[PDB]
Amino acid sequence: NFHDQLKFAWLAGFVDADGCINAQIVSREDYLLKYQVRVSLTVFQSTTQHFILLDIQKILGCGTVRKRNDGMSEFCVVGGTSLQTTLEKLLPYLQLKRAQAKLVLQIIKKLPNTKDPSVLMEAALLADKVGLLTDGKKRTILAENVRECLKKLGHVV
Amino acid sequence: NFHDQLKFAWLAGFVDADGCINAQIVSREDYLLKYQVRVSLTVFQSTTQHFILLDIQKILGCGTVRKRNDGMSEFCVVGGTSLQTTLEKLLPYLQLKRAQAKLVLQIIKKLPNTKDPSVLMEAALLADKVGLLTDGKKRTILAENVRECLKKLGHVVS
DNA sequence: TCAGAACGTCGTAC
DNA sequence: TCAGAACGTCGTAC
DNA sequence: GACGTTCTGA
DNA sequence: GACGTTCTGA
Ligand SMILES: [Mn+2]
Ligand SMILES: [Mn+2]
Ligand SMILES: [Mn+2]
Repeated sequence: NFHDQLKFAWLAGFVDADGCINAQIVSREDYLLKYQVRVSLTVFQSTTQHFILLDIQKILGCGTVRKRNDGMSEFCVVGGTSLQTTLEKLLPYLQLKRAQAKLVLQIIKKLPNTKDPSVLMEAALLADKVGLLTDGKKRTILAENVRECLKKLGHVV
Repeated sequence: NFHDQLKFAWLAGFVDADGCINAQIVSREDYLLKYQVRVSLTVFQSTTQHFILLDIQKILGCGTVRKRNDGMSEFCVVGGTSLQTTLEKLLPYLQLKRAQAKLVLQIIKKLPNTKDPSVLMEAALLADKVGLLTDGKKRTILAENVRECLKKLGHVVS
């Protein structure tokens, strides 16, 4: 479709401006390795224009829409399966966050093998590099925290 | 052609998200009617990605790029001639600010006749309606201020 | 007299 | 054990 | 925008 | 994001 491509180009613009493509290290207490590398695309817009997020969901065919308790609404695609598809669709039109996407795509390749501490460690190191591209200030959970935990768990990386 | 349409669709997204399509009432002390109705599209981005605003300028073929003194940069197209061409390219793809664009396009029609006080008043009333679509809290120059000034100046309007 | 170029900063929607 | 769905809020880039 | 956290269930 | 103001020149 030249029509679907018109949609994605518009969405890339929106994402480039009011979106977030991210990899984070999230604490998971019942993981044997204690950490997940979570990947996501998020789109933010005031709840006053909530509908646009649903329109984005319709365009992509996946993802969730929620309302935050502060007047904001969010669209999120989280997880390797749905996200890889989403990013491949936007990849040709992204101008500001293409690096974030290329990196996340590198992480998604490793995700099915994150039970191996070495692979997890690589995913985590890649997450850190995505953090360096975002506006974020509160990034506390880092690759070093994974490496110190893994070592404490008796693993070798 | 289609490549251009992809560029415009993307720009519309970027405008829908981090842009501003607006109409304002600006005081002009040396105007006969004391006021102008200024129409504009603006794109905002941190100076860290200053390059993208230059990219937009290249895409549209007009408009200015400046750096503000707070780490922000802006791309701006101000004025009827450049703006109308600009809005018409984005208009099919705008999804959040199409109303602002359509209203500004109504205002652009009137601008070559804003020497007439009643036409200025129409554009000023229309600008007021664009201000209702924006997120601004700071707008203090409204249609009512033009109406009172024009009356003071000896003109007849309503 | 016009009016864009360029500017400086508040409030909140990212 | 996994990990998305849904959530709550800080700092600033709109 | 971009984090960290809690809920839910495969 | 979206204002109101100052510089510049047609
Ligand atoms: Mn932005
Ligand atoms: Mn926005
Ligand atoms: Mn924004």
